[PDB]
Amino acid sequence: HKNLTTNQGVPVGDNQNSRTAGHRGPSFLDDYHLIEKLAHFDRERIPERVVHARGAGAYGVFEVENSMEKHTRAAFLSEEGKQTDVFVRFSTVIHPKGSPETLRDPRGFAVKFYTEEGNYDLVGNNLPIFFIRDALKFPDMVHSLKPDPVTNIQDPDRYWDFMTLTPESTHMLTWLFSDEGIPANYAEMRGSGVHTFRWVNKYGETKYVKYHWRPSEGIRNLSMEEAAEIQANDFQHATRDLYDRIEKGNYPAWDLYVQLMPLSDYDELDYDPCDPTKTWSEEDYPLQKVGRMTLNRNPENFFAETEQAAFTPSALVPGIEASEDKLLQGRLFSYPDTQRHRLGANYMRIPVNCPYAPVHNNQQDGFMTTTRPSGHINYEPNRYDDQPKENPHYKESEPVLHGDRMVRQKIEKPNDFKQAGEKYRSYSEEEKQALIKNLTADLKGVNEKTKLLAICNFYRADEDYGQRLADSLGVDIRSY
Amino acid sequence: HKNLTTNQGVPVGDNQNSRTAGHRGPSFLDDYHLIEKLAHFDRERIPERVVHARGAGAYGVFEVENSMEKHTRAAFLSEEGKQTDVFVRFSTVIHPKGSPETLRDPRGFAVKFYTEEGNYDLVGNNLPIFFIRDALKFPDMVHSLKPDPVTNIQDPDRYWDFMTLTPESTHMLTWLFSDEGIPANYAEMRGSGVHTFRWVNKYGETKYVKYHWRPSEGIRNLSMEEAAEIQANDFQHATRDLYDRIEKGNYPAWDLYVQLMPLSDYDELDYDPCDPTKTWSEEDYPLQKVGRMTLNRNPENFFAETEQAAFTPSALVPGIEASEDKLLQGRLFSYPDTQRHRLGANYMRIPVNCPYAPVHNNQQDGFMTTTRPSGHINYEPNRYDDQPKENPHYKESEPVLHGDRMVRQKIEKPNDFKQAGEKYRSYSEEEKQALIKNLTADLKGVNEKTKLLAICNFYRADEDYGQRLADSLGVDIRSY
Amino acid sequence: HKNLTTNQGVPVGDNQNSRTAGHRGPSFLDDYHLIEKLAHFDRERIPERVVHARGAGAYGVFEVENSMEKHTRAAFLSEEGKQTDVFVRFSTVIHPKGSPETLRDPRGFAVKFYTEEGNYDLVGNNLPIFFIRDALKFPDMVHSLKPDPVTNIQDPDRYWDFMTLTPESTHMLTWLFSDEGIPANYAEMRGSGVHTFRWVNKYGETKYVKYHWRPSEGIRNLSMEEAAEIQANDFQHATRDLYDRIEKGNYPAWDLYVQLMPLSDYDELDYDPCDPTKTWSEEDYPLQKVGRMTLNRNPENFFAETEQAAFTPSALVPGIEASEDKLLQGRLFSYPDTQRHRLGANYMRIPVNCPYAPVHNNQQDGFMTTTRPSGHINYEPNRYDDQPKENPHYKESEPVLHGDRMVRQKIEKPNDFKQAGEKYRSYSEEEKQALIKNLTADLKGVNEKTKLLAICNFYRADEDYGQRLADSLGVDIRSY
Amino acid sequence: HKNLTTNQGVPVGDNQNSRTAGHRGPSFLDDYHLIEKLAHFDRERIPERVVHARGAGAYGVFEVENSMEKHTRAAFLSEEGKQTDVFVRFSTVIHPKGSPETLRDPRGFAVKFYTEEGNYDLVGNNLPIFFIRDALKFPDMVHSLKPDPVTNIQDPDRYWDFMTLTPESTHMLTWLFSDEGIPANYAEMRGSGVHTFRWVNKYGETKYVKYHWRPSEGIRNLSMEEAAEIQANDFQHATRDLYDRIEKGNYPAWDLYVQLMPLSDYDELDYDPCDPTKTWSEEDYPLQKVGRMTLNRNPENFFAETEQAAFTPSALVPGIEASEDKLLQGRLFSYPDTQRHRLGANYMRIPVNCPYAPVHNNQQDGFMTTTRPSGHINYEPNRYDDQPKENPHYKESEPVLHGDRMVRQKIEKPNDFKQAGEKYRSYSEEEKQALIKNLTADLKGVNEKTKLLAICNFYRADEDYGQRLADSLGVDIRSY
Ligand code: HEM
Ligand code: HEM
Ligand SMILES: Oc1ccccc1Cl
Ligand SMILES: Oc1ccccc1Cl
Ligand SMILES: Oc1ccccc1Cl
Ligand SMILES: Oc1ccccc1Cl
Ligand SMILES: [Cl-]
Ligand SMILES: [Cl-]
Ligand SMILES: [Cl-]
Ligand SMILES: [Cl-]
Ligand SMILES: [Cl-]
Ligand SMILES: [Cl-]
Ligand code: NA
Ligand code: NA
Repeated sequence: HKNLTTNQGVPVGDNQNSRTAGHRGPSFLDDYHLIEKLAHFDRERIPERVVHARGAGAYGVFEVENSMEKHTRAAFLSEEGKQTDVFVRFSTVIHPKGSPETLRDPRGFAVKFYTEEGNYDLVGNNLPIFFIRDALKFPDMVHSLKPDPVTNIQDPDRYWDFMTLTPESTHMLTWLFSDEGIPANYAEMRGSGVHTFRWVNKYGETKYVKYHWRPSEGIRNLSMEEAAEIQANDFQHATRDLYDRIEKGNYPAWDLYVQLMPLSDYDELDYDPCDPTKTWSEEDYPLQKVGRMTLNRNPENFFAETEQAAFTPSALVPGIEASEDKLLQGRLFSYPDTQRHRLGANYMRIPVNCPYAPVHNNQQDGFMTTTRPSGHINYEPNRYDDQPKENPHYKESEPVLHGDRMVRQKIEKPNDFKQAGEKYRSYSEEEKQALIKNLTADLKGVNEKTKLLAICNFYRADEDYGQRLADSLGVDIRSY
Repeated sequence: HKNLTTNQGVPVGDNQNSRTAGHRGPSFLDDYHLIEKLAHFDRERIPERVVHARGAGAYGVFEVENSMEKHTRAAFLSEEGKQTDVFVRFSTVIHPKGSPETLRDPRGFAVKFYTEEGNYDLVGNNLPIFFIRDALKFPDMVHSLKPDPVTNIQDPDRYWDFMTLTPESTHMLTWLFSDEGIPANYAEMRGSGVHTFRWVNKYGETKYVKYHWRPSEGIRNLSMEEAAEIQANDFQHATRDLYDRIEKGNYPAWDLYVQLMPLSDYDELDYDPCDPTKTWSEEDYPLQKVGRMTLNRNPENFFAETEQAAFTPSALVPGIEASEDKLLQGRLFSYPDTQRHRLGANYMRIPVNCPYAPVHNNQQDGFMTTTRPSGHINYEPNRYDDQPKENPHYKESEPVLHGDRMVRQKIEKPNDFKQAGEKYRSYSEEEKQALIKNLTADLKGVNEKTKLLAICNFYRADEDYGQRLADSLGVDIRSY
Repeated sequence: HKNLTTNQGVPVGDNQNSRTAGHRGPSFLDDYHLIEKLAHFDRERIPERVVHARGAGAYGVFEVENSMEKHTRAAFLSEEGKQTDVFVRFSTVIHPKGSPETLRDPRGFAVKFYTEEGNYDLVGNNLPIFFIRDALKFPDMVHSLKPDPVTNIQDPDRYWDFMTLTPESTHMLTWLFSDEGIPANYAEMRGSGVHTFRWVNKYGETKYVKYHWRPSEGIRNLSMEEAAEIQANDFQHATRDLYDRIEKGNYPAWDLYVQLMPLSDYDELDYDPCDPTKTWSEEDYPLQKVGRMTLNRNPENFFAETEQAAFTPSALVPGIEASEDKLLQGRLFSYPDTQRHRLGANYMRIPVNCPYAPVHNNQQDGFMTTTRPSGHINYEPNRYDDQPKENPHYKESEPVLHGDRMVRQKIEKPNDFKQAGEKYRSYSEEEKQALIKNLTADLKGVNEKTKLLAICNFYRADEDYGQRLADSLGVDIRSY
Repeated sequence: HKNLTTNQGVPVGDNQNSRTAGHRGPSFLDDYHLIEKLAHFDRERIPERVVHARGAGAYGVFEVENSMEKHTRAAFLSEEGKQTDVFVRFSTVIHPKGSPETLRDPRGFAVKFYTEEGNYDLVGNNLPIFFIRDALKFPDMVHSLKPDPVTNIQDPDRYWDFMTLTPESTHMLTWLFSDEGIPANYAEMRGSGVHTFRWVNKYGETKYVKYHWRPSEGIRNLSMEEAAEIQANDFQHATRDLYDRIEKGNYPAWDLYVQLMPLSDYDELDYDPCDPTKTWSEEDYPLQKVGRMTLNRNPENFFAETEQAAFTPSALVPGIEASEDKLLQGRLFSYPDTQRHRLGANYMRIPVNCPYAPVHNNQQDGFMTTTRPSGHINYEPNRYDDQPKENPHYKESEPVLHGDRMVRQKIEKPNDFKQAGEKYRSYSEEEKQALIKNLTADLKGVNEKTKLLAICNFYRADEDYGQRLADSLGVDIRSY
C-alpha cells in the first residue's frame, strides 16, 4: 500500500475534488496538486520522429557464430559465442504516430548493440537499397511522399513527380511495389544495412561490407487486398504482433549475414559499390554468416524506451567505419541533430540510449542535467594524469581520397536502370503481376506527363517491364 | 521564375549534390546549404496535442439571425445580420495524429470567433455531456483511455476500470456507445458547448446558457461494421470529406441554438445545472435560434494554420463568462498552459491565433519574438496618457459565492444515473439494440468484477438497460 | 587513468585534431567526436531566472530547538533536536547572471527543507516586506526596475514612475534605501518569510505565522561608497565569501524565529495582517525561537545544483499553508510555471529538487524521462489495492471565506504610509542621513513631477522624512 | 489613447487587482488576465549566448570607396559609392549577460551586411589572431576560461593550465595581456576578421584575404587600474557609451581595409597563412582601403534585435568563401547549430536576421511558423517551371585539395613562438611594461609548474620577454 503524492513527495489528501468556494463554487488558484497534475499532463508529449514516427521496440541478444576478426577488429564480433545485448526498433516511414501499419512503405530495422567498446547502431530498413544517393535530396523526397501540406493527405501525383524526375529511384521502386512493400508484420521481414560500410581489421586493412538480416520466421508480405482487410480490423497489427510473440515466449530471430568486397573492385564494376541505389551480386559476393539476433524482452514503458530511443548511423565502433556513400554521409549528421531537438541536448543520458561502456568526457550542462556531475576539470589538455585522456589505440582509419577538388558533382557510373531490370527479371511471373498491379493502382490517377515518364523509366530498366505497365495503364507507347 | 535560396537569401547553385572530395568522396563540413536544409528538416515537428491530436480545420462566417442583447452584451451577437469570421477545428480524441477517423470517440468541435472585442473560443464536442465533472480527474480518465503505456494499444479493461469506478460517467457512455460514437464524418455531426456558461447583459443581469450546433447536413453515424468498411480503405476519410466539400463549393453549415436558464432555477432541479454530466430539458428550456455558421474556405497550410491553432474555453469576451462548472474551471487553465509548451510562449502571435481586435499590453520578449516591439514603457501604472490603460467599462461580473469555506468536496445532487436512464428510454428499439451490441463488444473481454460493476451502473440507470446488457454478456445477475 | 570517450562510450583517439583532407585541408562531415562535442557545447545554456538570476547556493542542516507541535503539525518541527537537511540559494534580484553583487536590491533567501512529509520551500528575501500586495502588478514592477528595454540600462526614472504611482511601495522603499539595500555579503544578512502564512495544528486550529532568520554573523551593510570600492575589484564578492566561509569550516548560521497571531486579531488592527507591505509589531507579537540552520557544504556542481535549483512558495507541507495574501497567491502559480519553462516539465527529477520522501503518482512522460518507469496502471481510481491511493489524513484545512462575491478590489485598510513613518522614526540619525543620501542620489535625475510625487509619499509617511528629502533634492514644497 | 488588452484582444477592466473571494480572500483560478500575464512574464527569458553573452548592438551603413570586383564578385563591393545596411553587435566573451564591460577579454565585432545577394556575416573580434587553430579545442579553451564549474568564479590556474599546454596560444596572449585586453569602449577599438578567407572573382580566380577595421575614433585601451576605477561606478560603460554616442549624433565609424595574398605564397612563408594564430606582414601584404562603415541608429528593442541577433561565419555570399582554416571550419557549423537551440528552428525569420534579398525554398514548419506559408509544392525536382530552381550561376569555387587521405593531424609549420616574439619587440617600452605587469598579476597565484611552463613559452617567443616575466614573478630560471 502506497500514498499517492505530489512531485514534492507530499501525500495527496484528495485526488478527486478540486479546491473550490464551497461544494459547488469556482476553483481556487491555491490547489497545488491540481495545477501540478494538469501542468504535467499538459507537457507529456514530445515531437514525433520526422520520419519513421510509427514504430515498436524490443530488447534481445546478438550471438556471434563466426568471428569476423579477419575482416574487422570490432569487439562485439571478435569471438565465437560472444553475446551482446541489443535494443531494436521497427517502424514504418512516412505517416505520423498513430498511423496504420498496413500501408506501403519501407520498414525501419534499427539495431542498437551495447558493446564493450561503445554503442553501435546499425540503422537499417527491410529493403536493401534506397530511392536517392545523396542526402541533399532527402527533405525533397520526404516532402513529396508526406501528406500534401495543404490537404494532409498523401498524394501519388506529388511523390511520382519527384520520383520520375529522380530516375535513380527506379531500382527502389521496383522492390517497393512488389508485395514486399507491405510486410505482414515486423517479424516476418527482411533487414538490410543498405549502405556499404568499411570494415577495418587489426592490420588496418579495409574491406567494403554490406549487412543482411534473415528472419527465422521467413519473409511474408501482404497483397493490397490483404492489407486492406487487416486495416479494417487493426491499425496497429505489427506493433501488437511483435509484443505478443515476445509475451508468449515465441521470440523472433534473424541471422546476420555480410557480403565483403575489396576496395580495389571499384574500378572494374559498372556501378559505384557505394551507390546505395545498388545491391552487390550474391553470386559474386556471397553471403557469409555472422551470427543470430533473438528478441526476447518487451520494454517496461513504451514512451521512456521506444519513443525516446535514439539511433544514429554515426554511432560507429572501432573496426566499423562509414563509407563515402553520400547518402550515408548526410545521415551521420542528421540523426543526432534531430535527436538533440526531439529529445534534448542530453538525450544520450536517457537509459535506453546509454552505453554499457564507460562514458568520461569534458562536456557539461544542458537542459535536464540529472547525472550528479562533480569536479573542477572540464577541459583538456590539463595537468592531471587521472583525468580522461585521448587513447591513440582507438584511432580510425585514414581512407584514401581519389578527388582533387571540393566538388558538387554526381558520382560516375550512376547506371540508373540496369539493376532495376535485373530485379524485374528475377521476379516470378506471379511477382511480376503483383508488381505491375501495384504500380498501376498507384499511377493510374497521376498527371499524364509524369505517368509517361514513369513508364519510360521502367521501360529503360526492362522493355517487358515498361510495356506491361503501359498496357495495364492503357498508355500506347508505340510512337516512342 | 524564381531562385531557390538559402534562408540567408543566397541563391543555391546546386540543390542536387552535396559538397564532396571529388565526385565520389566523403562529404565536407563546409556545405552550408546541406546543413541548413537538413537542420531545418530535422526540426519540422512540434509536439502533437495531448488529446484531440487528429483533426482538420476550415475557415468560415457566422451570421446572426436573432440578436441576443437582451441576454448578453457580447458584441458579435448584438445585431441581426452581423457577420463574424471563424476558424474551426474538428477532431477525434484519444489516438495520435495519424490515427484513423473511423474509431469510436467524441469528436471535437472547436470554434474561434474573431470578434471586434477579442477572440472568443467555443471549445465544444459533438456530444453534449462529459464523462467526469471535475478537472482533477482528467489526466486519469485520459490515461485510462489512451494506449496502454507498456503495449501502445488501447485496452477496454483499463478504461472500463476507470469508468466503472467513476459512475458519473454513466450518462456519457450511454451516448458514446450509441452509433453516434462514430460520426460518419465531421459535417454530418452535432455540436455542443457541453458546459453551462454565464451570459451577462448590459444591465449586469446573468443567465445560465447552453450552446448547440445543428448540422444543415443532418446527423449521420456509422455502425461498427460500416466504420470497419471505411477503415479498410481510408484512415483519414473525415479530413478528406471536409476538405472536398469545401473545395467543390458544398459548404457545410450549422445553426446555433441556445437554452437559457435563470440562476434561481438551481433549487427547482434534482441535478446541478452546472454538472457537465447533465443536459437540460428542451421542453423546459427550449432551443432558441441565434444564427448560422458556414464553413467555406480551406486553409493554405495545414501545419501553420490547423496544427498550430490554439483554442481555449478561457478565451471569453465581454458578456460571456465561465460558470462554476468544476470541469470547465480546470480547462480555463489547461489549454493556454499546454499551448505555451506545444507552440511557444508567443503562440498568440501565430497568424491563425491572432485577434482581429487590437492588442496592446506590457508583455514582452519570449522565444521567437517576431513582432518588432518598440518604446521605453513596458509597465503600468505609468505617467503617460497615451500608453495603454485599463478600461473599467470592460469589467466582468461578480458572481455570488454560496460557500463560506475553501473545500474539496463533490457537488450536492450528483444524481449519477437518472438522466442516463432517461436517455436510454428515449432511444428507439433499433438504437437500443445498437447500444447494447456496441457495449457488449467492448465489455466482453474485461475483468469480470469490472464487467459486473458496469452492468450494475447501467442497471441503476434503467433496469431493462442493465438486464439486456447482462443477458447479452451472459452475466447472471439474479442473485442481486 | 581513464579514457576520454564520446557519449556513445567509444574511446577518443584524438581530442586535438579535426578530421581533414590532408594535414591542412578543409574539414570532413564524418567527424562524430567533433560534431557531438561542439553540438553539446552549443547547447550548454538554459534560460536564467526571470528574476534573482544572480545567486549562490549551499547545503546544510536545520535543527529544532523548540518543538512547534502546539501550533503546527509540520513533521520537521515536531520535536527538539530534530534535524532536517536543507538547500539554500541566496541572490540579488534585478540584473542578469554575471551582474555585480554590490548593487542595491533585496536579497533572496530561499530555503528548501527535505522533510519526511515532502519538500518544504520557504522562499524568502532579507527584507521583511514587499513593494506591492497583489501579484497582478509583479510584471509591471519588474519591468520598471529592469534595464530599459531600449538601452539595456536600468533607469531610475522608470522605476520611480511606477513606485510613485504605487504608494503601497512606500514602506519597502524606506527599508531598501537604508544601507541594508546593499548587504555586505549573504552571510551577514537578515532573512524573512515576508508573507503571513497559516500554521495548522493536529486539532485543526489555525494561527497566522511570520518567519524571521537572524544571522549568527550579525547584520552588516555597505554604504554606497563602500559598495563602489568592492565593485571596483570583485563583481562576485558575496558568492566568493559564501563559498570560502564554508570551504574554511567557518559555517554561517541563522536562527529561525516566528511570530504567531490569532486569526481573530484581523479585525482590531489598523492594517491587514496579510498585506505583505506590513510588518507585525515585535512588542505585540514577540519573536519565538524555533531552531537553527547551519550551512556547511558547497555543491559539487554549480550548474547542476545551484543554477537548476527550483524553489516555490507553493511547496508547502502538512501543517503549513498559504495565507490569503494576494501577492503570495500569485507566487503559488508563477514559480512552478516558470520552472517548467526554465528547466523542463520534469524539473522535479533534477537531483537537487528531488524529495527525500517517496514520490508515487500517475503522472508520466515529458521531455527527458530518465526515471525508468514501469507498470500498466497510470490512472486512479483503479481496482488495484497496491497502487497509490489518496490518504485523507493529509487533507489541508478549510479556511473560512469572508467574501460573498468574486471581485477585483483592493484590500480594506491599505494604510500605505503609517508603518513607513514608524520605520523612518526608528532609524538612528546616522541611518536617517544615509537613507536621505541614498534616496537623493537615486531621485536627483528623475522627471520633476515624479520626483515631487515621491517626496509627497515620503512626506505622508513622516513630515521630517519628506522635508529632509525635499531640501536635499532642492525641491521647494511650500505651495503644498 | 489605447486600451490595455489581453493577447486575445479583450480590453482589460482592471490591471491592478487579482480576482478574489471578496476584497481580502484567496485568488480564483478563473482570472485569465492574471494567468496570461504571469505566464508570459514567466517565459520572457531565453538562453544567453554560450560565449559573448554580454554585448550591444547598432545599425548603420557600409559604403564602398574602392570597388573590389578585380578580386571578388561580391555584389556589395562591386561599385564605388555602393551602400549596404549593416547590423553590428559588439561584446565581451567569457562572463554571462550582466557581467562588467571592464574585464579583460577579446571583444566581439560582428557585422551583418544586408546585401542584394544575401546576408553576409563577418564575425570578427578586435584582436587579429586567436588562441587555438582547430575547432575541436574550442570547448576545452572556453571551459578553462569560464568560471570554475564548482565555484562560479573564473580561475587563472585553470585557463593557464590549458594555455600553457597549448603553446600555439602564445601569440594571442601576447596581445591580450597588453592593455588592448581591455578596450576603453566599443567605439575606440580595432576590428579584425581574424581568419583568412577566400575571395573569388568572376573569372574564378582566388585570393586569400584578411579584413581589418580601423576606428575613426582611434584605438584606446585601459590599464588595470583605469578599468577598476570605471568598474566601481559602471558595469555597463561600453554599452552606455555606444548608445549615447549614437543618440547624440556622434556616430562611430570604421574604415575597412583588406590584405590580399596569392594562394601560391603558401610555400614562400615560414608559417601557414591559414593558421589563425598568425598575422600577415603589412609590409609584404599592404592594407588596401575598401570603404567605411558608420553606425547611426540604435535598435528599437534590445531583446528583439540585439539579444536575438544571429551571426555566422558560414553566412557567406557569392565571391566570398571560407578558407581551409580548421578553426574557421568548425565555426561554420557551430553558430547556426547553437542558434537553432538559442532562438528556435525558425530564427532566420526573426526580423533582424532576415535578408533583404528574397528567400524561396522548400523548407517548412518548425516551432513558431509565423510566415503564412502556402502552396502544394515543397519538393524539388518538380514539374513546375515557376517553382524555385537552383541557379548554377551561383556555384561556389572548387578549392584544390593537397591531401590524399582523411587525417587527424596538425598543420605543418605551426611555428608557435616566432610571431609572438615579433609582437613583443614591436611594443614600446611602456607597452612592454604594461604587458609584463598584466601577466604577472594573472600568473602570480597559479600552480608553480604551470607558471614555469608559461615563462618558458614566452621565453621561446623572446628571451627578454621571458626573463622580464620571470624576474617580475620572482622565478629563478638560471639553470634552464
Ligand atoms: C539522407 C538520407 C536519410 C536521412 C537524411 C534520414 C533522416 C532520418 C531522420 C532525421 C530520422 C529521425 C531520427 C530520430 O528522430 O531519431 C530518421 C529515422 C529513421 N531512418 Fe532515416 N534518413 C535517411 C535515409 C534512411 C535510410 C537509407 C534508412 C535505412 C537504410 C533509414 C532508416 C531510418 C530508420 C529505421 C529510422 C527510425 C529509427 C528509429 O526507429 O528510431 N533512413 N531518418
Ligand atoms: C478537465 C477536463 C478537460 C481537460 C483538462 C482538457 C484538456 C485539454 C487539453 C490540454 C487539450 C489540448 C489543447 C492543445 O494542445 O492546444 C484539449 C483538447 C481539446 N479538448 Fe479538452 N479537456 C477537458 C475536457 C473537454 C471537454 C469537456 C471538451 C468539450 C466540451 C473538450 C474538447 C476538447 C477539444 C475539442 C480539444 C481540441 C481543440 C482543437 O481542435 O485544437 N475537452 N483538452
Ligand atoms: O516511398 C513510398 C512509400 C509508399 C508509397 C509509395 C512510395 Cl514511392
Ligand atoms: O471514451 C471512449 C472513447 C472510445 C471508446 C470508449 C470510450 Cl469510454
Ligand atoms: O450488483 C448488481 C449487478 C448488476 C445488476 C444489478 C445489481 Cl444490484
Ligand atoms: O626550459 C626553460 C624554462 C623556462 C625558461 C627558459 C627555458 Cl630554456
Ligand atoms: Cl570532451
Ligand atoms: Cl512551458
Ligand atoms: Cl500587461
Ligand atoms: Cl497523479
Ligand atoms: Cl536544437
Ligand atoms: Cl530547400
Ligand atoms: Na433584435
Ligand atoms: Na516541545
